[PDB]
Formats: sequence, structure tokens, C-alpha cells
Amino acid sequence: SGFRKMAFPSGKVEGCMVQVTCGTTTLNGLWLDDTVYCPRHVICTAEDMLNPNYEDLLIRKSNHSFLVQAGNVQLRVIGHSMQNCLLRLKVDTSNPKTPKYKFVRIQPGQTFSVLACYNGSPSGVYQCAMRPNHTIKGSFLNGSCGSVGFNIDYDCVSFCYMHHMELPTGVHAGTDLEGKFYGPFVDIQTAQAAGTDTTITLNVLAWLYAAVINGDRWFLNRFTTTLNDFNLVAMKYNYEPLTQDHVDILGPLSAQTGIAVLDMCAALKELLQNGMNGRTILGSTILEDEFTPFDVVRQCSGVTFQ
Amino acid sequence: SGFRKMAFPSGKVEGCMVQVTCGTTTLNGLWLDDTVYCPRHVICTAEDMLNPNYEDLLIRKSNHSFLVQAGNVQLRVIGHSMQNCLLRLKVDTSNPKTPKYKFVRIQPGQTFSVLACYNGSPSGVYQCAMRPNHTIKGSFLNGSCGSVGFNIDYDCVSFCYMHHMELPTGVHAGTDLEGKFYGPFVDIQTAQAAGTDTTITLNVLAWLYAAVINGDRWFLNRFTTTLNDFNLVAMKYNYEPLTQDHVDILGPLSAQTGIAVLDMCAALKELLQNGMNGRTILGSTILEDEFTPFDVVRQCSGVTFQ
Ligand SMILES: *C(=O)[C@H](Cc1cnc[nH]1)NC[C@@H]1C[C@H]2CCCC[C@@H]2CN1C(=O)c1ccc(-c2ccccc2)cc1
Ligand SMILES: *C(=O)[C@H](Cc1cnc[nH]1)NC[C@@H]1C[C@H]2CCCC[C@@H]2CN1C(=O)c1ccc(-c2ccccc2)cc1
Repeated sequence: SGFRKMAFPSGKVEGCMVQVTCGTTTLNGLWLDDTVYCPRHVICTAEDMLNPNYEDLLIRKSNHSFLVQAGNVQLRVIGHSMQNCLLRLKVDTSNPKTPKYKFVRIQPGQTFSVLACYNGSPSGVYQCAMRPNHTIKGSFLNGSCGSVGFNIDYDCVSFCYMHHMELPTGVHAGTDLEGKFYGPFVDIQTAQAAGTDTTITLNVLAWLYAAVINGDRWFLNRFTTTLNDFNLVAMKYNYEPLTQDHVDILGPLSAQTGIAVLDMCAALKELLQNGMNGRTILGSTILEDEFTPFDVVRQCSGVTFQ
Repeated sequence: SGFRKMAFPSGKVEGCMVQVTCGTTTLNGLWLDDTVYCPRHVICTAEDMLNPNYEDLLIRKSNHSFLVQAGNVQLRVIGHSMQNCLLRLKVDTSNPKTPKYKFVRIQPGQTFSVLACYNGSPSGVYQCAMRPNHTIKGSFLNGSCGSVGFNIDYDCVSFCYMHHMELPTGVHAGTDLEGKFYGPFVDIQTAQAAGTDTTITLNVLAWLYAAVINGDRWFLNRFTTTLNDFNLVAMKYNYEPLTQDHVDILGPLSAQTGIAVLDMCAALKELLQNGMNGRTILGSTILEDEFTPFDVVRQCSGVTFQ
């Protein structure tokens, strides 16, 4: 029993974290095999960035313009190339701790674990959702660039996020590991703001289901709703509209609990309309939206408490 | 910027997690050097436990009564002894991934990271406080026994918790790694309840300070308080009394922000008395009490935002 935001165990990622220096800028990179990945802005000086041309900035560098260090070993760069907003540095040593892995572009609402790193040294791990506005509410200080976000299935690490910058609201932006930003952001130090965000309706519902699997039914009701009537209520409260595809994804949770999705939808609508009345769900006073249906199934018991 | 409950990177602990089987009971153990630690209740059958005598149960076992497996290697037990509520199994192989480490008995209010494990295989990591009632609000299912709680300083892992059982309220109990329970609990399947808990006042204050370091001052006020007047208010709201020692511990946070402890105390008292008025602190609607002063300093910037 219990329900906690839970990260994946970070050791397989820890063994891939290096330090990458270009000039007087130091930041993280991810060492897989004989490649190191890192933000391409490592090659900028506080001046260049206001308006950088990365093609023109990079052609000015050589292999020995970059220093890569793993623990206290120095790795020698023998190649380099740009891929969207990342650099790929080829190194003379293949990482012997490289895990089975792949790169994935994660979708909005999905969650992942972040290994916060400084100077190539892992410092902490927490769990994050990709917000609908393509930002993450992370915890990051200067030097955290190139820290990665990942999920682990079996022995395989699916990397999905590399940190590049903080936005003026204090939220974070970055790329997949093909160097494509999440959201309409760019790696320039300019005026750049997060667009308006929405609550992740599907996650709210998944978490309602966790609460029933864990033994709590107080917020249920005798009513049902159409998908469409649910959505008029959703827009009023700034929730993402619910789609038939989201309804489908809730099938397994619906089945474990015997509560119809749309019956849970009506529960949610009553909650949005009336409040929680001083009560909690799973220890929370607020409706929680950063646990996916997958996260609820992974964490919760397969047997419902009653 | 940001503020997240953040766990320590779990890799150094992952490399110590094994599976320990006695009879038909399987649960975790912690492999350091040539010893495996685990809950001594692994030797019980659902029957024995209702009223076990562990001395009498253990003398009935041999070394080959226990099976220890690390990944897919079988480790051979060559010795065993009881230490309070743990077994120490001596094994024929010393863990080559043993980190620098020690064992610590953590104090109430203090926090640590838990590596949730099943069948010797790490599944997740989250952060926990030791509640004042000596329970943890964990997330654990059957088979999680022998999962450990730890902190990491430099390269050294301070283990402080091994999981033994779940209580009827859904909270968790366990031991330090000398096998002494935290709290008045025992490893018997009997009626056993968590005593009344209190909010960890010191943590509340530390988190108020995080919010100011991060740039938010809205809940401050022009008032001050005596320690003693603060405490009459504290008892009314079920907060732990604040002591001069707690006041001292807040010194560094007080100094970084220029807000006197007792001025923060008066801020807190007004918050308890009036509520948060629909507002949030650090994204929370509620007063948060599972970040220590140390946790705030570790995570927050050393330069206050204004
Ligand atoms: C990376 O470590 C940080 C991440 C962060 C900070 N706080 C929270 N998260 N971001 C780097 C930050 C923003 C990016 C955006 C894209 C262009 C580069 C710019 C770099 N940057 C800086 O603040 C920065 C300022 C100045 C310098 C610098 C370089 C040479 C000489 C003097 C200064 C480098 C980076
Ligand atoms: C350990 O894995 C779980 C931890 C847990 C479960 N949910 C959340 N956290 N606790 C084991 C649980 C409680 C302890 C208390 C101390 C005495 C032993 C008892 C073991 N236990 C059981 O539920 C349990 C029941 C039955 C058996 C069993 C043994 C042999 C044959 C049939 C059954 C073993 C453990």
C-alpha cells in the first residue's frame, strides 16, 4: 500500500554521465558506446548566444576544442557533428557501462525520471511529466544542462529528454536525444515564454483509479456522463478534453475496479464542480495529474482492496 | 529553479541488492562485502509468525537452509547469525560493487531515499521522511521486505532503513541495519497500530525558507513571536513544539534570506491561523513537512532570488 511519485532506479544512467567542456563552459553529456551527446550550446560564450549561428560557431572548433571527462579519466574526442540542438562527440573509448538503450520522443502527459547532474556527477533523481505546453516543472540550477530524462523497461533505458534551459517562469525546456526541442523553443538566450498549460485529464482519471485500487471510494457517485458533456465541464476548468482514445487507455484500470470510465468521468465532474470538501485522495488535497495510467499499473497492486 | 522531492541516485545501492529465500518465502537482502543482511522473518511460515520465537526457529536452520542469488549467480551461505531483527548471512563471495558505506540510525523528521525492490531486483526509488510516530508513508507491496533506505554523502552510502512490514493504516515499519526497529513495533503478525503523528515543524520552516530562496515572500509579515507563544499555537494545530535547537539549525537559511527564525515562526503562526487564502507555496496548497533544512540547502541555490 501507499502511493508515491516514484522514479526508476538511476544506476544504468549514472554509468553514462560525463563532463563536457568547451572553452570556459562546462555541462553534462551522455556517453553511450563511443559517442557523447550534449547540448550544442556548450560552444557559445555568454555573448554569442544572444544571437547565435551554430553552424558558423561550430566550423570554428576542432576535436581538441572539447574535453570529455569520465570520473577522473580524460576521454579523447576523435570526431564531432551537429544533430539539431545536440553535439555528438565521437570518443576514443566505448563506454563499458553502456546499457541496452534507445531514444524515444515522449508525448505530452507522459512521465519520466530525471537524473540531475552537475559537472558530470549525478546529484539527484526525480519524476516529471511533460506538460501539455511542452515544459517540465523540474528542479535544476546552473550547470545542469545535458542532464537526461529516461524510462526503464526490463533492462532497456529509453532516453527521452536532455536539459537545455530554464524559462522565465522557472520551468524547464529541452530536447529529445535527436536534438529536437520539445515545444516551440530554441537554444537562444532571448525572450521566450511557456504558453498556457492545461491539466492532464487522463492522468487525473488514472490517479482516481489508483485511489480505488488502494481502497478509497468516497468521491464516486450514482451518475454517468457523456464524453461531450464531460468536455464542456472540462474546458470550464482548464482540463484537456477527453477523447475516446484516453477512454480506451483507462480499460484495464476500469476492469480491475469495476468502475466504468464515464462513471469515473462523472465522479471527476462532480469533484471539479463541488470541490473535495476538506477531504483528501491518496493523501492529496488537490487533483493530481502527473501519474499516467501506466505509472498507476506499475505501482499499484494488481488486486483491488475490496 | 524548481523544488522537487528528490531522491539520491540509486546505483551504488542497486549493486548491493540480492534475493534471499528460506523455504517458500522470498524477500530482499543487502550484500556488502561478504555479508548479506535481511529481515529475520524470512525464516517464518505464515503460521509461525502469529507468535514466533526466533531463537527457536533459527537454531532449526542450517547455512544451506538459505539461498542467496545475485542476478543469476547463486551465492553460497557459509555462516549465519541473528542481530536483533535481521539475519546476517555470511557468503562465499565478497560483493565487488560494495560502496564506501556505513550504518546510521536516523532520527525522527529526517529524510532518506528508498530503493523499492522485489525478488532482489530494484523497481523504483522515492524519498521519505521518518515520521514522529516512527512510521514511513512508503509505497510497498508484498515482497518488498528487505528494501533499504539510505542517504549518500560524497561517495559514502549511509544506510538507515530496512523494510519489514506494513501496518493497518497503510504506513510502513522497519529497522536500522543493526536490526533495531524504529518505533514500538515488533516483527510479529499481531494487532499493531501507528501511534498519533505530528507535523514536523522544523521541516515546515525549512520549506518556507526554500520558498523565499526561490523568490516568494507573500506569506511573510511584520510580526515576531516568542518561541513559547509560538508553541501554544503549535499544540493547537498538532505541530511539534519548536525548540531552541531547531531554531539554531535554521541559522544558515535565516542568514541566506535575511529573515529571522522567529519572524518566520510568526509567518507560520499567521498561516496556521488564517490559512493560505487559495494561494500556493512552491506549487503546494498545503504546508509541506518532508524536506529537512539539509534537503533545502542541498537542492536550492546558494544565491537567493532578490
Ligand atoms: C545550463 O547549464 C543552464 C541550465 C539551467 C540553469 N538554470 C536552470 N537550468 N542553462 C544555460 C543558460 C541558458 C542557455 C540557453 C541557450 C543559449 C545558452 C544559454 C546558456 N545559459 C546561460 O545562462 C549562460 C550564460 C553565460 C554563459 C557564458 C559563457 C561564456 C562566458 C561567460 C558566460 C554560458 C551560459
Ligand atoms: C514483506 O515482503 C511484506 C512487506 C509488505 C507487504 N505489504 C507492504 N509491505 N511484509 C511481510 C508480512 C508481514 C510480516 C510481519 C512480521 C512477521 C512476518 C510477516 C510476513 N508477512 C506476510 O504477510 C506473510 C504472510 C505469510 C507468509 C507465508 C509464509 C509461508 C507460507 C505461507 C505464507 C509469509 C509472509
